[PDB]
Amino acid sequence: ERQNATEIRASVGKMIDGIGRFYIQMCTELKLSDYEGRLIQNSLTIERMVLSAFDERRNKYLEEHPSAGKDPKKTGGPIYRRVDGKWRRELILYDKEEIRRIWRQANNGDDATAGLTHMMIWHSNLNDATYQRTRALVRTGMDPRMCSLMQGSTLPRRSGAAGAAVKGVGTMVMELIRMIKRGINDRNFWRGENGRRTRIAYERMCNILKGKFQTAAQRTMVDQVRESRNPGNAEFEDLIFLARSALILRGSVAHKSCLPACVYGSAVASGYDFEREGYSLVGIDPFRLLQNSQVYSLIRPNENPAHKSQLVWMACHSAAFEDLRVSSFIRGTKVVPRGKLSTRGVQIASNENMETMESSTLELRSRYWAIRTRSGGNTNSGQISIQPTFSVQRNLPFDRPTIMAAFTTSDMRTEIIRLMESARPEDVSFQGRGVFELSDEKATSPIVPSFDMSNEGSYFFG
Amino acid sequence: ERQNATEIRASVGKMIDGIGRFYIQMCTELKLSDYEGRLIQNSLTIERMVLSAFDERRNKYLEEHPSAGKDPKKTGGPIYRRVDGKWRRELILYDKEEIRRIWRQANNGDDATAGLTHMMIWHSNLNDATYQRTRALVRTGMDPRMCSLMQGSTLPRRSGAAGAAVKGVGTMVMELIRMIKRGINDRNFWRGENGRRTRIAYERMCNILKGKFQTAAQRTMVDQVRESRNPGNAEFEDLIFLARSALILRGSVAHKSCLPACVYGSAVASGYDFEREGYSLVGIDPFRLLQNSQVYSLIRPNENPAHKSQLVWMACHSAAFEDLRVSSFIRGTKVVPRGKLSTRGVQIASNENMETMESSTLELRSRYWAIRTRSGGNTNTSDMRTEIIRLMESARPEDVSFQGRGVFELSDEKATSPIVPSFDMSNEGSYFFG
Amino acid sequence: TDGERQNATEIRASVGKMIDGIGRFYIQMCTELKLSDYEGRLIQNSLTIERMVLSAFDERRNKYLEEHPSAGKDPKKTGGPIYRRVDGKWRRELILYDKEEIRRIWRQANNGDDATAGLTHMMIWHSNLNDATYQRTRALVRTGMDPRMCSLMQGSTLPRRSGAAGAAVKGVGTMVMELIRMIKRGINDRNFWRGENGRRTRIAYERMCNILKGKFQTAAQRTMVDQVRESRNPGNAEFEDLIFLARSALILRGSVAHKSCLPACVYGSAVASGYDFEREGYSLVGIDPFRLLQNSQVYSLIRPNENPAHKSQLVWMACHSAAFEDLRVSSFIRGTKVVPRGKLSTRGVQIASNENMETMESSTLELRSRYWAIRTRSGGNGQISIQPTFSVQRNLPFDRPTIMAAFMRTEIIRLMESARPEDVSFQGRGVFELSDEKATSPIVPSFEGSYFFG
Amino acid sequence: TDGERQNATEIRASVGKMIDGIGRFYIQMCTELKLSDYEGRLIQNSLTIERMVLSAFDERRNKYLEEHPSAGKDPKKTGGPIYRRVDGKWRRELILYDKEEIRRIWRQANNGDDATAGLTHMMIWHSNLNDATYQRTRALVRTGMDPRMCSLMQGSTLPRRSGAAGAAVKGVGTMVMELIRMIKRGINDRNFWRGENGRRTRIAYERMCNILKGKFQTAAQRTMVDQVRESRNPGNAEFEDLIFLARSALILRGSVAHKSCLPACVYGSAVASGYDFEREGYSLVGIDPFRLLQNSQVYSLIRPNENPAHKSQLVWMACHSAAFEDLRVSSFIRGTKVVPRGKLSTRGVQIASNENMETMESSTLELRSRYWAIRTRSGGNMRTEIIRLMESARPEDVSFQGRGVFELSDEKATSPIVPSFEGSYFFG
RNA sequence: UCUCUCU
RNA sequence: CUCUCUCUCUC
RNA sequence: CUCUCUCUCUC
RNA sequence: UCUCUCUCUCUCUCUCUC
RNA sequence: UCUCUCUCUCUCUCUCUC
RNA sequence: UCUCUCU
Ligand SMILES: *[C][C]([O])[C]O[C][C][C][N]C(=O)C1=[C]C(C2=C3[C]=[C]C(=O)[C]C3=OC3=C2[C]=[C]C(=O)[C]3)=C(C([O])=O)[C]=[C]1
Ligand SMILES: *[C][C]([O])[C]O[C][C][C][N]C(=O)C1=[C]C(C2=C3[C]=[C]C(=O)[C]C3=OC3=C2[C]=[C]C(=O)[C]3)=C(C([O])=O)[C]=[C]1
Ligand SMILES: *[C][C]([O])[C]O[C][C][C][N]C(=O)C1=[C]C(C2=C3[C]=[C]C(=O)[C]C3=OC3=C2[C]=[C]C(=O)[C]3)=C(C([O])=O)[C]=[C]1
Ligand SMILES: *[C][C]([O])[C]O[C][C][C][N]C(=O)C1=[C]C(C2=C3[C]=[C]C(=O)[C]C3=OC3=C2[C]=[C]C(=O)[C]3)=C(C([O])=O)[C]=[C]1
Repeated sequence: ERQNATEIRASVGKMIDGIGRFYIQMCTELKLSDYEGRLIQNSLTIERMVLSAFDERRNKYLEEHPSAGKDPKKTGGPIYRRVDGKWRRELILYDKEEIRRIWRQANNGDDATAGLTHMMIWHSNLNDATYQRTRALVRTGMDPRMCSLMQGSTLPRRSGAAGAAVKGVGTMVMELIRMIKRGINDRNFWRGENGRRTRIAYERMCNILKGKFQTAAQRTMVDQVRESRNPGNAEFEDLIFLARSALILRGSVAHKSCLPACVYGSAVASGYDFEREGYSLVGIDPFRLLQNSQVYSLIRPNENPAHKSQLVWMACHSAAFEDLRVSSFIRGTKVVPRGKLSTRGVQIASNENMETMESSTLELRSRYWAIRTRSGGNTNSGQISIQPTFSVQRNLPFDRPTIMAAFTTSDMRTEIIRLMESARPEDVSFQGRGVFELSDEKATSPIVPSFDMSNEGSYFFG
Repeated sequence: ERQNATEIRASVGKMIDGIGRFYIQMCTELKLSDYEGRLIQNSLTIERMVLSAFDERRNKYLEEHPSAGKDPKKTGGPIYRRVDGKWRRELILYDKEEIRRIWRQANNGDDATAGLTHMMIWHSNLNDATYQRTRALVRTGMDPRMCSLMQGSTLPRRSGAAGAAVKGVGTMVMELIRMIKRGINDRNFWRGENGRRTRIAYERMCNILKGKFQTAAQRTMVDQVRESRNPGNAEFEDLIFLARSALILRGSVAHKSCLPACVYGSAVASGYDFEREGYSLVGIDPFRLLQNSQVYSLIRPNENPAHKSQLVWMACHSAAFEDLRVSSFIRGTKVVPRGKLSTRGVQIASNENMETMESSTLELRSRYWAIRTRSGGNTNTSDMRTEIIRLMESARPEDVSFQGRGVFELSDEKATSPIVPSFDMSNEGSYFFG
Repeated sequence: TDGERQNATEIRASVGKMIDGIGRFYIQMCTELKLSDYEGRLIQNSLTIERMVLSAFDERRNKYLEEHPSAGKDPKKTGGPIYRRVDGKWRRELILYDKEEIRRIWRQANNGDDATAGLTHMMIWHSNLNDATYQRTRALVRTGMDPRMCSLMQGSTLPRRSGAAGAAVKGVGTMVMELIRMIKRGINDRNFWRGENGRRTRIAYERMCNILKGKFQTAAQRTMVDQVRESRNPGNAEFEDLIFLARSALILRGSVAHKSCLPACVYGSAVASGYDFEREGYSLVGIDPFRLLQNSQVYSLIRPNENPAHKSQLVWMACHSAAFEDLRVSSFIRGTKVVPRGKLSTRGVQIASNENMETMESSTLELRSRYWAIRTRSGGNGQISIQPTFSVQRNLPFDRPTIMAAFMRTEIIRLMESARPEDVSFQGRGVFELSDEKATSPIVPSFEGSYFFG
Repeated sequence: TDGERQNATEIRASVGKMIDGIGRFYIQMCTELKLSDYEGRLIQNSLTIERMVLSAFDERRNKYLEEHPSAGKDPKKTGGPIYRRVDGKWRRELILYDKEEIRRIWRQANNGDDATAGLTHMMIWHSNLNDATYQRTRALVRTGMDPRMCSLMQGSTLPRRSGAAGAAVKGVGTMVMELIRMIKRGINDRNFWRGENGRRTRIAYERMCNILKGKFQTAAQRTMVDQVRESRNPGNAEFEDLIFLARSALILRGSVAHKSCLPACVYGSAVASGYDFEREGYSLVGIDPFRLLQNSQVYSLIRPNENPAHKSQLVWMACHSAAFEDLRVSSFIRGTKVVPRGKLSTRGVQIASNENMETMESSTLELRSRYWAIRTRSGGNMRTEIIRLMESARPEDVSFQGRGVFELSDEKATSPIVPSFEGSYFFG
């Protein structure tokens, strides 16, 4: 049981080491200095170069249908250099085959797609913490208020099962609803070989959505949605109902700390063997890495570097939809809602005035650290029954409804509504779990927060 | 009929006396004082030394494949000494042959494996009362909520039939499911001489599981599981069904009070001849031994000694999965569920700060005493799943089992006048792990 | 139909997969025993290889051998006579193989599964060869049965390990002999039918009575078997009653399945030739065995002063399980006259240890038939109601006496007296040509002896 | 076949276990009677030991001896003449033994099992010896049968305790004589065939008639024996047809099983040599008895003026039950001419009390045969039809066509040696 | 000269 | 019937 | 309901 | 000669470049 | 992508009283 | 790891 855990840690560390040494090689090939190599924007550009080089289907499409005034075999992006204290942007072009060769040499001749998926999740978390997706929500017919379920909405299809665990209930519902809308518009959807392929995709997406849900009624309803040969308006409405139900009876969304490649590259250049030490995306390793890492960023004139650092921290730990109170408790500084952040996105546009732009250090440090969870809370585990030890008269208790429900009407909407009506926004989940100090590597002594003072806000996008 | 009972008591007392005099000899050889000899952690270390010395197969494997920076012929453990009121831990190493010689001399030149199995059951009960096994449950595909059937999950294979009676339905189902999973992955399982041996093991484990069950339908279903030449997914699912059915139509799991060796050693040094008086693991003897025994333990800073004492009491009487109401009635103090116990495990890790650690006396005393039972209560065509489901559907969590049986006062040695509890006041919790 | 095509296709693939395993296993064993093409195609060598497999998977006998080992023979090794041709002369050397080694080789050939269907297929092939070669009248008399009912002795040498598949191919006479031996042991041993074992024997007795009952066709015969089954302590009354049942089967023949189980050498040669039985499928009652034998060349050991054609006819008879079939029909299908057993100038196929393996020569077996027919699981030899479709005032007729009619020994005797040895059975069904793979145009024959064992 | 190989191997082990018990028990009794190697190999000693065991397990006679004790003999002790050679000369002393002690020794030698097969095997050996030595025309004349059918008296001395196995080896004449005694008892006693005991007698009469019917071969003989069985009150008429059936057996011979039951001394010697009959197996109709006798040395007590060769021939014939066989075939198998009974200069093997055990010397028995053959349970090939059948029968029809005699070195019986053939009647 | 409803 | 039966008796 | 039951593999 | 109350780590691979 | 009125002209079976 | 057409 311990051996499997140590191999898992070694494999994750291998992925991290590959990403870091690729970043070091890219910094060497780009002639970036230490400061320029630690800039988050340069790392964003380099990661996007990697992702676009290995986007096989898009590359093939670009070869078949060339873009306007662009070579389909070259990637690029903005690389920022400091000359005499002034920042300037450059568009430098790299062959896709060269990028692929460098990445494979970084991973010891292997095209490790796990690191690519890691960078993809990092970008998705950053986009989730920065930009809202209300327009896409409204277009598909879902309420703009279920933004908390839209984690991982920018993750592309090539992420696969690794990225599927990260995307929330809202994004899966949105994709299924898009499929149903396409089927409603054109009946030739779900017909032909493409029809068989899209039916398989629909079944697989419904199955992973079902795995996301926790209560039996939600699983039964998504099962009923999956069983329809030609899903129409009814299944789209049922999906919307399930998405709204996910606000109270939450789902199992996997949260991982995917740091920018600059941190990994600095760690690998420092001499940290992730293969020997081991890495975990849900434990203390990202926190320990972020505490002793220095990252720089570009601050547009009249912006608050503290707000940008908070945004990057939230993106790194995928805490965009987290309660502001617990996020502030872990960070030690107030996590300000999105409305009151005097900052724009991390990425710099091509039309910006690259003469008033400044540079600031990012405060990616937290007082406490906590375990990142897949669970969405308790829906209402333990000991169901008693095993008698003493020969005493006594009633022998057991949880009869829970035992029987595994051994047994067809309208589960009423049951779901009843379950959500029973719930109150005051129940305590994750009982007995707390936040650990940075020195508590083994997570032995937890600290439970007491939020029973004057009330701060709780929703980042509120 | 009485003569056989008195010989059984004499044999059990012989085992207890051997364990106690071994503990006395070990305390003499370790230069432990009385307080240090009564510490539960030192007794845990000594018992683990005994078990590792006599773990023949592991010792042979260690000789063939040496461990990293360890002598395969030496056992050890943390021994705690008090100097100027400050506790300090020491790692002292003892030859395995020396430990075996001392143990055999304790049992009069005999390698009494019964005492080793007794210590094994004590450790298993402590682990059951302290640590939950939900990860192993989920890995094997069983619900994490059938923890009440996982009694004796940490018992090693060398316990045999004595330890097999103690392990519950959940652990046996889990082991059978592991075997089925191994067979599913590799077809060379159940083939060859190893295949014949593992088929024999599977049949024996199925037979003792069948003996565990009470109703005829459960026995028929486990019989059908046993009869399959190549058990696959269907038998694993049927085993899961039987495990879930065991929550309502419970099984026959044997409960024994296996005390730490410190209590036995103190009793033997006091002058209690277990051979002449006789010992029973299901009667008043463990209660009477625990009432007049003093045990010390190490309390980490910011812990409740009452909660640790309750944990040790539950471990001693194997009441981990017991109803909290009856356990509190027998103890006289509220048995708090695991979630609200402000205490960690008994054992101290090697990385702990051995300068803020304190010592506390363990309150292993109960107001009443009760007989420990093997029974799981009263239970009242070729597809017996439907029949089992019907039987469980008939049952309600209000039926009274063990009718006419009560808890006896400590002075009632012969168990003559029972006391029946009336739990008909405001409801406390009932599940320890809830 | 139109739904049983799928089921027919499923069965063909499953049998083809079994045939593939036998061929794949034979090829592996041939390369491991170091046998050339000629020796690989020898029927005697294939017999030894097949018997080695059957003994390696005999769990019960192997256990008994371990507990009570024989003298000089360890119960973990099997083997048999392997015949090799060196310098033109033939020599026999006894090969010893570990049963675990043979079991692993067989399992590896069938993709790691036990595949007892392949073993039962080989056991049926041995039973067919035994039936066509040797006549067991001594067992018939020893059990008290009349030695004249040799036509019902189909599969009398099949071991009990062949259940279902073996039981379907075995005949009424063999089934009755099994019942009689159970009865005799009960009469001799009073403990029989009593105790824990008596319960096991009773269930075994019930099961084989039911399968025997399903073998019969007339209602009178089935009712007679049903009575015998009910007897809690069977004795002489059931002994005589079953004897009457066997005698009745000569006229009111039961349903005995007939399958063409070929030697493993034929399958091995076919599989080595790239032939894929699993893909195109197979059938033991269709044209597949006939087409395989046409293209297959098999050699055998011929003892001095033995007609090679007569041995080839014996192997041909065993291949198609036509030992008890009419000589005229067998002669028509083969194209060359089939001779009775008394006029066959040959001994058994299997060569004995005490035989001088120096005057022995090998010959090719002529296992080719001019025609091909479908093997039958049947023996020899209207509307009574109405279902209205229109709403009219008519009266719905039914044959009342016949419907209520279906709600011993004199009746059976009356049935056989009416029967005569001239009734035409299988009316309109004939024999096809090898080029006619779809059974489109039957060729009805027009027909001096007709008894092989006469 | 190919399925009866397992059955044959199973039967061989069961017979070998019986012989092992016989050999093991003899070894113990020799060690417990304190018999030397020479005395243990004496055929007279082996018979005495065998007779002690058979009487020790005779429940009915033992019960009658208890209820009605004999004069000077307690019914709980058995024994016989044991011949011991010390100082060159032979002497006989009666040994007395508890029947229960003998029973325990026999049972312990058979792993605690009764092993009634071994006792019957010894009983068949004694019958074979009696048949070759003594001719019982007195019983034939007393029962009303013509004394000329002495060829059908095979196993006439076998006790009724040997059921199944005993009945298989006994002949038509013995079966007829048993029935004739039943008829004579019924005719004399009117209460016979009536009452509770009459029912028991009727079932015995039916069962022994059934085995006689199975002993016959021609359909005519079976039907007539079927008629005799159906008689509820058999009398003189059933007397006659049984006599006629016996006379027909001289021409239309029945199927009588022939087994080679050797003396216990041979088995004891073989077991002491380490031979494991259970492992190697045994058979009473195959080569095993012949191969055992070739390597076995046994001695006998010779009365003065007696030819050792004739006594050895008598033992050889009794061993293989060739008392009523053709002398030419017996001579061909043995290799030395077999002499008829009238020309044998020897008396019975057993020595009587009234015989002076002082002029008696011992000789080695030549129980070795040049050839070996397989013992047969078969013969060769209303009432007017029966007489018609035996009229067509001639004493020249060849039987067992193509079946011959093999060599001791040919253990698989691969190459038969067909004989080509002046008397042929032992009792003639 | 003993004790017990209900593996 | 070239081997394929025998666990005993009107006990 | 106590007791001997002894362990497929170090796990 | 080890540690732990209370499944969340890991391979899952992509209907279409979107 | 077959054929047939009217008793099996094709529909196995995943081995044994282990 | 045996042998046999046909009491
Ligand atoms: C079990 C499972 O596998 C099941 O699944 C189901 C689903 C899938 N499918 C799909 O996708 C498809 C199909 C199809 C078809 C159809 C449809 C409908 C109806 O009704 C009919 C049909 O038919 C058919 C098909 C296919 C093929 C064939 O052959 C036939 C489609 C079309 O058609 O196009 C598509 C898709
Ligand atoms: C009564 C009782 O005893 C029964 O039991 C049963 C079970 C046991 N077994 C086991 O475990 C085993 C077996 C085996 C075998 C087999 C299998 C399967 C089949 O099919 C066949 C067979 O065969 C055999 C065997 C063994 C031995 C011999 O000889 C043969 C195994 C293997 O094989 O490996 C294992 C186990
Ligand atoms: C065998 C059967 O029957 C069962 O048994 C048991 C029960 C009944 N009982 C009897 O029988 C007996 C008993 C006894 C006893 C007694 C007697 C008398 C008196 O008084 C007392 C007593 O005690 C006792 C007993 C037993 C046991 C115990 O524990 C006690 C006897 C004697 O003793 O002897 C006999 C018989
Ligand atoms: C299989 C089942 O039973 C589970 O398993 C796990 C848990 C329990 N345990 C066991 O069994 C074992 C352990 C071990 C170990 C040890 C021992 C001793 C000492 O001292 C130390 C140690 O350490 C460790 C281990 C394991 C793992 C880790 O990680 C650490 C063993 C050895 O070592 O051999 C065996 C068994």
